[PDB]
Amino acid sequence: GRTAHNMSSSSLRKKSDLRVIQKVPYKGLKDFLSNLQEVILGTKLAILFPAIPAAIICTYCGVSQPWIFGLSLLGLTPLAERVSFLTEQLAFYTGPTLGGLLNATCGNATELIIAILALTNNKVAVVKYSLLGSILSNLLLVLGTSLFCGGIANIRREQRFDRKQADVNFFLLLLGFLCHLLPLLVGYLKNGEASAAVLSDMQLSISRGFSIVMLISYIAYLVFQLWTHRQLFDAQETAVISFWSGFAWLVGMTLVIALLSEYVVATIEEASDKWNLSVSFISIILLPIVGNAAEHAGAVIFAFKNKLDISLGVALGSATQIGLFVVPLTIIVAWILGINMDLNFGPLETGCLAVSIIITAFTLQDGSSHYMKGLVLLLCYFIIAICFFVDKLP
Amino acid sequence: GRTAHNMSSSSLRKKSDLRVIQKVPYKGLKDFLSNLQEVILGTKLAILFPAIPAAIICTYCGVSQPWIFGLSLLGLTPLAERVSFLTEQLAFYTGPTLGGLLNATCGNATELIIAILALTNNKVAVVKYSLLGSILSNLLLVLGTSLFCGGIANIRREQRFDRKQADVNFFLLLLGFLCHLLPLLVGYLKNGEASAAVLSDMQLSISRGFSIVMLISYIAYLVFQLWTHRQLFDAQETAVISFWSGFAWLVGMTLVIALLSEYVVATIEEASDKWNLSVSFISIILLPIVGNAAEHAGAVIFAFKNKLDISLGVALGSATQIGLFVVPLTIIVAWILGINMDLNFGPLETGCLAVSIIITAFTLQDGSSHYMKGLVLLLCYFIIAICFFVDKLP
Amino acid sequence: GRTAHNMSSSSLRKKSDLRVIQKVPYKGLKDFLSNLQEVILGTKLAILFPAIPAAIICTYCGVSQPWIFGLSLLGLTPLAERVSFLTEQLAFYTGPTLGGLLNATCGNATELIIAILALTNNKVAVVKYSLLGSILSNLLLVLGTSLFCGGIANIRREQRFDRKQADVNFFLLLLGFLCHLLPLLVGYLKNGEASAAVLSDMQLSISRGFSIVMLISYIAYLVFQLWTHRQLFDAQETAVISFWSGFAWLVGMTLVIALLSEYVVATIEEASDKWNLSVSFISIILLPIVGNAAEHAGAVIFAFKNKLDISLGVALGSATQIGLFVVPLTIIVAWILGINMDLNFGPLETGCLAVSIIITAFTLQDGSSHYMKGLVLLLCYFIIAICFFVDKLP
Repeated sequence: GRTAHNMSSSSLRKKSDLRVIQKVPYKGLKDFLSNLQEVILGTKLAILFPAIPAAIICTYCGVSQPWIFGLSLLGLTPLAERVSFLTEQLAFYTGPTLGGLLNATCGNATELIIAILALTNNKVAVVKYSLLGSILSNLLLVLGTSLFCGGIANIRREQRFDRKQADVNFFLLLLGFLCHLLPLLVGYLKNGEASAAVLSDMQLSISRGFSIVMLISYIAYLVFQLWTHRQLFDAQETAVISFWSGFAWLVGMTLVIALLSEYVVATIEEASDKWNLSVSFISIILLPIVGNAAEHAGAVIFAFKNKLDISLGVALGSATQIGLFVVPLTIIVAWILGINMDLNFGPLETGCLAVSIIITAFTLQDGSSHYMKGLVLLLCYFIIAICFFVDKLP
Repeated sequence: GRTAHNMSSSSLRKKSDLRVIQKVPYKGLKDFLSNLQEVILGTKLAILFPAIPAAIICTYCGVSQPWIFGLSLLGLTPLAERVSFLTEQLAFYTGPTLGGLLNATCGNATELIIAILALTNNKVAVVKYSLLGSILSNLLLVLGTSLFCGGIANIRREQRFDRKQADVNFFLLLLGFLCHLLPLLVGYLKNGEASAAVLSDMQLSISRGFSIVMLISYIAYLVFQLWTHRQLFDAQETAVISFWSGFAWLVGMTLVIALLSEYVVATIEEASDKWNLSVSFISIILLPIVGNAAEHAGAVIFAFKNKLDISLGVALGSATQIGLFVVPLTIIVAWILGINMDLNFGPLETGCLAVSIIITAFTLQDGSSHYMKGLVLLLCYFIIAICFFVDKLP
Repeated sequence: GRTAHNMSSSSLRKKSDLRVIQKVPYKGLKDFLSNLQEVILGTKLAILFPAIPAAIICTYCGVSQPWIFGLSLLGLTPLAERVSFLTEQLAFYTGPTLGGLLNATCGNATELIIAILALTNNKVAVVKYSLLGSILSNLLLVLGTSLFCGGIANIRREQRFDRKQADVNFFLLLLGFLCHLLPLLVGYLKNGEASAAVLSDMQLSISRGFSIVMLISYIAYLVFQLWTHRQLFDAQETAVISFWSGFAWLVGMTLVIALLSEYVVATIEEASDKWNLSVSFISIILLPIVGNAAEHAGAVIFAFKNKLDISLGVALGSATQIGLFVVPLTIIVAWILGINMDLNFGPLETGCLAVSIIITAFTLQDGSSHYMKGLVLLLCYFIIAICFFVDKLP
């Protein structure tokens, strides 16, 4: 049996069989050209790989920073797909339990490296928008496109899913919303004869005590999902690359993601001036699209097959990891380094997170779906996108 | 098959058969006295028709403005019933699909003409209270009286409804609540070093971009309700007036509604002083009672018959039209004329709209009902009515 | 048939049969030593009864106030259990209907006497925290420990409850939340050119008009629960003490609770300084633990027996009585005496009450349970406890 993310990781794989240059005339370079054809050429997004050496040469030549920022997003779009592919090529050699533990802590690898490299460069605002923008993308854009495109193709058939597997995710997202609401309400307590230095050290001290509780709720979620109630999770039912070759490519792709994520962070303020876009719009709308490349194109294919237990397991499972594992890990790392970071996102950002959890919880509680459920979730994503397009706050 | 509003439009009809003055001694004036008896005398609210010529004569004689405002509400109470009756006397000559399109854009005719005539006379506050007061009336007063009066008469029987027909309405009302919450939160961003002229042009510019998205969500709702999923809407199953006579009375009643709606708008500030009532209380409590005259007395009769699919189709269907067709149409008309109008209702008004959608969504999600569900919705309407009675804000 | 609280009141009873000192050698003092062994020694919390005469002697000797406050909480912990035991020893002599009326108005006896004795001593803040802390304790701590400890012991069996008996409680808690939200939003209307004396008399005047509506919704709840829909409430199925002996002990225990509740109120400000704890933390966390002694240890035992209709009837039934009978009764008593008290708890307290009702309503709407539902409700209680531990607001 496979997990819900093993099924959806091989959705953009293209079978590449040259068998003319490599197979027949060669005798010695047979294994080296087989690993290279499988990993590099073996995808549907292989036209974006020349954007990786283009951004490195433009860095060491002196091209202006809006050109580097444009090419370093097209480079990370196939790299986030290969890392989310080579991990499931290790799950055949490790098993569905241990493979589900490497997938639960390294599923969102691009959203994790950006949120740390922007944290160490004192850009705490860019950390907060990109982590919020990855929760709203999975709840509204990835989930809305699945129920709308899979609801027009299957308009004459019957569409059902299991409620009990997806209700655990909305319980944890409401525990995470409480950890964002309460630092926001402390900052509106200025009537209590306390200065600005008193209210700011209270927001920082409760946000660091909340992050320990949020990590305990995610460790217990993994025991639920992998061992105690596995029976409703492996209801979905071979590796090509050898193990020690697949371990070497995974270290190689991670250093190139961590290299191109430095170009995104260092060239985001000047790319905002020359494009006349706010820094809040680029970080919350455009930048989470790079990470959700194979999850977004893997939950839609399993909606045309009317398997809506896989579309919900990818969309809701990746938003619980951002909200309760990647957000409270950033607070603990800032606790060690000594950087003032709390769970206060803002009044306009908390109100968008509140409605997005409530409208998703009412949509998915009868166990059936049609195309009108998936359109309301799309149009709520454009309302959020118009609001941060206009909000050019200097 | 009929719609849910065809069944509930003929609920206040009284059969008037004189057959002494008209039928026997006359020979020539037979058709003219038959249309006049059917339309004018053929209702249960025919004692309120002398209030229409009384308000016109008191206008041209010089009677003080609190007398004109009292009589111009009693005049519009049978006129809103005749327009909501003569349209369904055109649905027998047009069909259930085309007749459902004329009913979906002209169902709330009194709330539409008041909201435009008050807009062109620079009374933007009276527009915002009367459109909010028509959503809260349908969700709490019309829906609460149905489930309470139909839950005492049927206390020994079993009361059920179809959830899937009514869940589409609560998805759109949560999309509409997001378009009211976000202009409210921009006005609390005064910490971002922006003046009052900067925050006010941001509220106006996002409210005009939201209104295009709100109209697209209602056009797709009509395709859902009339053509794709008609099968759950015509589950409910002859015209008297000729077609070209019924078209002539519909133009005549609309001009008299548009005449008496001018008297309501022009005499609402002095009627507030002489009665010692706030302008917010008259517009949000008393004034939506005039429009919901046949919907309120048509959803209760079909609760004594234990047909709760018709009580929900009238109450929830008329609150989606106000919230997503009549509210965003007023923003587009003010965009053309050049009147500064946004979707900001206020902090006390948005908090009442938020709880009224949540408590109605939890009440109607098991598919059954009893009298205790309908009493909580009534007592939440009196809590809102006490709050705006005391709030006399100069 | 018994109620849901008759079953859970005798959960801490210990059978005490000496039969050596009393029974054999004595002939005259047989009935007096039988009532004394049944009431005093007949419990599992009988080691805390020496804390009652210790707090009285330390009062009349001159011991410092942090010592009296510590002993007067250990005294009230078995006294709240005996009063919640001797009332059900009167229900066998009165019946399940009249006995359910004495239990519905005297179930929370310790939270009622503290909220009045602190009201008459001008400590209105201590009244508002202890009444909020008894709603949050029953929804999160009592209900979360039941579903977690009864979900590990019954992990191989099937856990179900009846939704329709518990959905009435969440309808009334949302009617009560609206009565707390609207006085909070009037205090943020400072832009309307009104002074501080105008906004404060508007909060007081609507809070006294809301309390009449909240009491009418609870009287109708008792008619629902006891007479009209009793059939779903007595689905659960002998007294030892004579009636006129049990009436005499009930008057005696009430005067000692009302005596030790004076020591808690008079020694709470100096016990806050010498312990370096805020007055908000003691009143909202530590002090409601004293009242929920037999309800908390009576809903867990019936979760090991897989009878989750009794665990929900005790937890949710005691939070509706606090929120809609004990909170609006305190406003009416302050209306008579002339003490300025409204339903404004505060911005940080209203946001905790809002999320606690929503996360409890989504958890209990499929009719089944497991251990992961009960852990999220526990960890939401610690997030609230960390927030008021740090909030030391002078």
